[PDB]
Amino acid sequence: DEVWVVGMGIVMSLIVLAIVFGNVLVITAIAKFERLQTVTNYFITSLACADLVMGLAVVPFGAAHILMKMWTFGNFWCEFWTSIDVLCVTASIETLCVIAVDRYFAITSPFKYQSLLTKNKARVIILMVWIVSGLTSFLPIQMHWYRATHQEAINCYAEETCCDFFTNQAYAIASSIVSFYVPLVIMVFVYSRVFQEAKRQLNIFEMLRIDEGLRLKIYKDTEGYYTIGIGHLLTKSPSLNAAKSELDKAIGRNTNGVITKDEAEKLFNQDVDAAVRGILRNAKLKPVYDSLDAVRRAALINMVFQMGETGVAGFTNSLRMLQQKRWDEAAVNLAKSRWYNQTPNRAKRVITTFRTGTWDAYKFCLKEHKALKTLGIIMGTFTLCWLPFFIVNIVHVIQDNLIRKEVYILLNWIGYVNSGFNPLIYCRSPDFRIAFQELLCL
Ligand SMILES: CC(C)CCC[C@@H](C)[C@H]1CC[C@H]2[C@@H]3CC=C4C[C@@H](O)CC[C@]4(C)[C@H]3CC[C@]12C
Ligand SMILES: CC(C)CCC[C@@H](C)[C@H]1CC[C@H]2[C@@H]3CC=C4C[C@@H](O)CC[C@]4(C)[C@H]3CC[C@]12C
Ligand SMILES: CC(C)CCC[C@@H](C)[C@H]1CC[C@H]2[C@@H]3CC=C4C[C@@H](O)CC[C@]4(C)[C@H]3CC[C@]12C
Ligand SMILES: OC[C@H]1O[C@H](O[C@H]2[C@H](O)[C@@H](O)[C@H](O)O[C@@H]2CO)[C@H](O)[C@@H](O)[C@@H]1O
Ligand SMILES: CC(C)NC[C@H](O)COc1cccc2[nH]c3ccccc3c12
Ligand SMILES: *C(=O)CCCCCCCCCCCCCCC
Repeated sequence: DEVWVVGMGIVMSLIVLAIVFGNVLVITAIAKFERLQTVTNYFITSLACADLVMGLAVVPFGAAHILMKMWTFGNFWCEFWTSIDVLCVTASIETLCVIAVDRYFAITSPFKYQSLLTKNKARVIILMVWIVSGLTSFLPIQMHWYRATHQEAINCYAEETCCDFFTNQAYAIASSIVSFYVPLVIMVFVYSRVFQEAKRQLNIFEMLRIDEGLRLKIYKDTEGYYTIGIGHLLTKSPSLNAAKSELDKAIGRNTNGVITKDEAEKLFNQDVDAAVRGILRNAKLKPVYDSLDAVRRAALINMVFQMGETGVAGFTNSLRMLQQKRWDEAAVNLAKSRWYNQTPNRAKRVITTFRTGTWDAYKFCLKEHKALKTLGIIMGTFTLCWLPFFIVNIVHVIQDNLIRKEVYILLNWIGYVNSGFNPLIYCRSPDFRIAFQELLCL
């Protein structure tokens, strides 16, 4: 009973520690490593700063309030502490909203995956975000627009040991809509179209990129022959210069064995043309290919890339079942191949593609798409932590006191605790994980 408040104190103290530690680690990693200095990571800094202020200025005094069962920091700090609280929550959802919009234009840009913003313009945005949040949060609280007019609230306002957030319904509705719901709805809508667009960008180039790997330097394939890009054979000759000679010939310049990713895509597309042509000539492969849809045509091409035409024509039973759109039966047979035994992961995705006729097997495989997922998790996690609390806001406007006071406080703390989640989610990123490892004397 009094023992538990020490124990509750310990837990809340660990929460405060976790928020401050992780977010300082995030802020440090971005500031210290030049690799992590992207426009996206500038917003992550704004997001991490808001969470940090929560862990320092907001959460500790909220904890003391609950443990001590009263406000011991006076009326001025109460209004100020309340203003900071609201600001940080407003700033976070606005920043998240900016990231989603930024990511949208980056992915729909001809110059792909980089922002339409210079590093300075991005900073201006961040500053503007904090200012708008400040205007939205600090102004109404210090102007006393939020206050309710009934007596009980007036007692609490006047009382120096009472810090309760009593509000008039006009504020409760308008504030929670402008601060939270509006940037929420935008963020959810916009980023959902970010996902669609990323899913759109999956094609045979990405498929072979994932299944085979893209090499910018001249390398030797398993057979010892010189190759480059996505399994593009340059020459069977043992001389390197000839492979370079062949490469320069195909590319159209002096490469010295190194090409760009886009040049590799030219070569790959160049190869695909030959791969399709050979398939249409092959008597055993043409009927299957004619019958197949575009997606499954890519899966077959993927196999011809790996095995050659002769190898693929070996699956006589699987080919006939594919031709008859008996996908599952074709999958059972393809699983029993030498091909599945040697490279099971690649075979699994190709076979799965044959089953569904979709790209749902080459999904969040690209490093860039995994990054989009991490940002998705950040947004989702925030939504789920704060939405219940913010629903109750509106619920009590309709009909007040519908929900117990301890429940409302608890939901707020689920919202508070969110500030500690983001640094942990960033460990999904390989770059952040490596940045963290260096920073922790590991
Ligand atoms: C309102 C009081 C209590 C807290 C002040 C809010 C602070 C944390 C806000 C105010 C202006 C913000 C910044 C505005 C400009 C940028 C530049 C960018 O490269 C990193 C983030 C950064 C630096 C912002 C995050 C942190 C920031 C400094
Ligand atoms: C206002 C009280 C309650 C909290 C203290 C605010 C501190 C933690 C905030 C306010 C201004 C912030 C900074 C503003 C400028 C940037 C530059 C950026 O490249 C790294 C983070 C950094 C250095 C911020 C980190 C922390 C920071 C110093
Ligand atoms: C009031 C309470 C929350 C203050 C607690 C401050 C703690 C969280 C601060 C104070 C000193 C900080 C550390 C100082 C030493 C380093 C090494 C650096 O390369 C990365 C950050 C790191 C690991 C800091 C992490 C957190 C840290 C331990
Ligand atoms: O057989 C047609 C394609 O073969 C090469 O690419 C293969 C390579 O032979 C093989 O060692 C490896 O396992 O797979 C790659 C592709 O996944 C050619 O040089 C391509 O241009 C041909 O289309
Ligand atoms: C202990 C209390 C003070 N903490 C409130 C939440 O942490 C933050 O709640 C909000 C954040 C941003 C805008 C907001 N408008 C509101 C209207 C009513 C209640 C909370 C909020 C609110
Ligand atoms: C490598 O980066 C890991 C070793 C870093 C050790 C730094 C020691 C920090 C001591 C923290 C004590 C501060 C407590 C502050 C409480 C208010």
